[PDB]
Amino acid sequence: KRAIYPGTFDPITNGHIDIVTRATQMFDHVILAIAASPSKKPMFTLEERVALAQQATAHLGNVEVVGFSDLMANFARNQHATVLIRGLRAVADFEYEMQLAHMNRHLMPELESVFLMPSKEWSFISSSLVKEVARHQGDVTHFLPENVHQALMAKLA
Amino acid sequence: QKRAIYPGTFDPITNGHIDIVTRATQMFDHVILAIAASPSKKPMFTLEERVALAQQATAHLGNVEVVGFSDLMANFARNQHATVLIRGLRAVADFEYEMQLAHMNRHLMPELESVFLMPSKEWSFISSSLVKEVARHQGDVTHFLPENVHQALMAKLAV
Amino acid sequence: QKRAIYPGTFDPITNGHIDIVTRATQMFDHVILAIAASPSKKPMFTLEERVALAQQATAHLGNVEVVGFSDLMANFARNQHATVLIRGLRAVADFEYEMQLAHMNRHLMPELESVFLMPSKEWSFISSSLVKEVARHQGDVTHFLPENVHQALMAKLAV
Amino acid sequence: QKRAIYPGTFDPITNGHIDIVTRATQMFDHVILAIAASPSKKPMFTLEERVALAQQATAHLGNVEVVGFSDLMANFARNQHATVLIRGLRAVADFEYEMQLAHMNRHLMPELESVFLMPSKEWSFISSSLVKEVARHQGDVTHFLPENVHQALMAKLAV
Amino acid sequence: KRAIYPGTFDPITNGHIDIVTRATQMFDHVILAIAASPSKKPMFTLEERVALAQQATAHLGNVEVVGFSDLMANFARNQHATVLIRGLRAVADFEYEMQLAHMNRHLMPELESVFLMPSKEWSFISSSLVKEVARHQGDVTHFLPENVHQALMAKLA
Amino acid sequence: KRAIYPGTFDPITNGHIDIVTRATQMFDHVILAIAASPSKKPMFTLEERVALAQQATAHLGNVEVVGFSDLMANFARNQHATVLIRGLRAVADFEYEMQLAHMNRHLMPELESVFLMPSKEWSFISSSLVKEVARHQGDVTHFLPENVHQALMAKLA
Ligand SMILES: C=Cc1cncn1[C@@H]1c2ccccc2C(=O)OC1(C)C
Ligand SMILES: C=Cc1cncn1[C@@H]1c2ccccc2C(=O)OC1(C)C
Ligand SMILES: C=Cc1cncn1[C@@H]1c2ccccc2C(=O)OC1(C)C
Ligand SMILES: [K+]
Ligand SMILES: [K+]
Ligand SMILES: [K+]
Repeated sequence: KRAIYPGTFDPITNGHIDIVTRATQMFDHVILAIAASPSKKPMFTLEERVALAQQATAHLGNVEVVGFSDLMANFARNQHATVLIRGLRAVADFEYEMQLAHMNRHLMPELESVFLMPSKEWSFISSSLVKEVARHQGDVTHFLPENVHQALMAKLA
Repeated sequence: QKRAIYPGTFDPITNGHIDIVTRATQMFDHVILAIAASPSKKPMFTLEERVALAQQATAHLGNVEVVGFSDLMANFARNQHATVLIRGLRAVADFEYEMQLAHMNRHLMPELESVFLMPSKEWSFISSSLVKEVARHQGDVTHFLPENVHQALMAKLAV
Repeated sequence: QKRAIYPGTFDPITNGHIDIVTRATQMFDHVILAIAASPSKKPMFTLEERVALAQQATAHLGNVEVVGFSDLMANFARNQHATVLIRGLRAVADFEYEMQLAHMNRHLMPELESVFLMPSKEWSFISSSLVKEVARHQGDVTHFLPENVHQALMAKLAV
Repeated sequence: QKRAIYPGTFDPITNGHIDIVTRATQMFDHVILAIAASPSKKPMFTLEERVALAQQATAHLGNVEVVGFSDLMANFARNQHATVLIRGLRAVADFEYEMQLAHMNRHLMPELESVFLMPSKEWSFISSSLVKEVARHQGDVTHFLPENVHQALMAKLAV
Repeated sequence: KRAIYPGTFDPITNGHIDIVTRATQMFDHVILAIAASPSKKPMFTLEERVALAQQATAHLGNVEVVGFSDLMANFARNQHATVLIRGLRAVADFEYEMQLAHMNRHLMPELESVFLMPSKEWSFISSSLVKEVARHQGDVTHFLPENVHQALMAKLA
Repeated sequence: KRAIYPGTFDPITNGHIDIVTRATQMFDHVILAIAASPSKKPMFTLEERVALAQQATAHLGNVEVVGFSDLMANFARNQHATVLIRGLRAVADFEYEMQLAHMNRHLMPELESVFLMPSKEWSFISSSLVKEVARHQGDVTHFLPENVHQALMAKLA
């Protein structure tokens, strides 16, 4: 049983770590798939984001971090995944996640989207929010893996 | 080896509910469709009727076990050695209640993980409540129900 | 030639409801304000009282016909040769229920099209429920009701 | 000099409610925790029980006065010379009802300003309703309640 | 009775066709009005979008496709329309549609906004979503008129 | 008792005037704090926005208009404020305001976020909406202070 947790992870946060850890307690192999998402003008390069996530997830034995620029449905097929994992935060993410999952269902009917709910600790953060706080030299230590907080400060210097 | 519970009132089970258990059977080894007595909700069908309707409507699914329960849902999942809790996600108003509910279940049973599945567009606007409402007012609900459930619902409304 | 039905409980009719039918009379040739008995809701006013209050409060509108009905709303719209179904949109929680409702009505009567009108900012936060709640607790609701309806509501609460 | 009222059913008071009054005591000179009888809601605890539980659970707060009231909330705030109306904001479904409610209170008492405080993440998914539901079904609710309230809730459910 | 269905239509989708078809069963003349919307950086030019929509709607006798860069209220007056049609998809579109309709009511009180609900088939697609799927060479045949799908592939080649 | 009403105010609207006026009836001193927000590409410069807001609020004795580019929590501390005021319009603003307030609570626990509700009159406008209407030469007289409407037309000429 193979599941994919896709996202921009720009950068990966403790909310993302929360979700991927719950996915490893539930599925045999989880692929943390980092979308290139160049339309989003990500702060970190795909190679940067893959490196940050690999280091931030190394203590989790059954997580494989991979970058990709493909269509999600094609990449899920090529990875032999039948489960797509997405974290559910708020009502505005939810409605977009539904359009997404229905689109992914259209493109790959046997690829099933499942939504996990993060801990309350991370229920109000996002990559975007942490980055804006860090641009104003605010403390984001609590929201990020050490390697990621270390790298985020270096990139904003 | 992964044991998943899909709990609910199933008053009666609908094609949306069938959609959800069928997707859950494709992900987990054993799925327990747990029918809560929910005496608080004053159900149209008895718990045995709901179990019977749910059993025959899921009978073609090899790894579904239809079971009733009157315990607190977390207390039942613990006793069933279930680690996955299945919930179907319809609209945003379901979402907000599901979130409170899942945080409560996590407090009560941290090792029980709540999982949200998404129904087909076909069933994304029906509920047991609405279907019953339409049938109480002589509206056609055949499209939303298993055949065995449509006959029990028709038979129940004649009297 | 276009026949539109605006159904609801109207328990009692409010200035928000008047806002909606008045905008509907500017778009369609004949508007049927259909008062559902909604015995399920245990209404404060009787169906004849609601019809009477609604008739006089809409009497200045030439193409409004106030009618009661106890059928399923789609069954009534079919028999009235109505092809437009008017619903007033208040807030997002109305929206989610209106969407399920309209998909149900489309299943039951495809040729009946559901249309959503938007009330004035003035009435975008009132409902029959809230107005009644405030008046049961001796609050001023004069601003939200037609004069004839405010007197029936005052008279109904004295006893 | 600023007098603030925090009204509600408090059936029973929870740690979310304590969170809100405690933040309100840090902003306003005197906070009135107003316990509405809400006979409409068929409360689990009597009004005197709710006042007593709320008094001891807030007793460490110097500028909190726990008071019961059966008037319309605006009528009570007027008589208490309160100009700030405290409401706790949980999720989006609370928001939509709070907005209608606050516009109503502004109509009834323009000089009473509604203020929305945000609870801790800890209590952002609990309510009196859900806690009671879990405890009626033999679930652990110790984490969500003041100690004095957990004993009254345990004692109330034994019989 | 004259109604306007305005939008960016970048490009027009089967959801848009759904809504405009329902409007023609309800009103005598419907003007599918394509807003230039240069703030949105549309993928297709206004002339491209007007051509695509004209061809995609030709089988509907009482639809007139027009482009415009005016203020909506002025354009509705100049077209002798008293009805503004908008399709309602999700909760996040809804709140914006309300600010819009109230603004349009302020500018032209007799111009009434009416909201139609698309079929479940199109309740989870958008121009944006289809375009992103097509950028990754995903099948969007089901969501578009043939001429529009044909043109969307050519523009992404 | 010192409260801060922060925002982009690009430009300040009658909804903003509504909220700040309610804050002055409730707190002793209100600081209308204008965030530089260069990520938003504001139409008016920070100096322009501060000038517009000062003039638009001059009749309110206990409002001090200030611009800032700092972290909100640091600026609130430096102004000796313990109250952060935000206006609540719709469900989509609400969820973002929660992530914000929880972030600000993390950074400054004693800085309490409080939400005021504007009048129905301004419950459907935004700086963004007014600006788009003014770009199409639409009447925005009703939504803005005179000095701000006067300046908005000049900037769009
Ligand atoms: C980012 C996560 C994701 C999950 N599902 C799809 N996505 C993306 C997406 C968005 C919208 C349309 C298509 C796609 C797509 O096919 O791939 C993407 C990975 C780029
Ligand atoms: C795109 C559809 C639409 C429907 N109603 C208005 N719009 C647009 C708009 C958005 C926001 C403010 C003003 C306007 C406006 O006046 O015209 C636009 C056509 C550009
Ligand atoms: C604009 C109002 C505001 C209120 N609270 C914070 N903000 C902004 C913000 C957004 C997101 C992350 C950090 C911040 C921040 O620290 O300062 C900003 C002023 C730039
Ligand atoms: K998340
Ligand atoms: K649409
Ligand atoms: K505002």
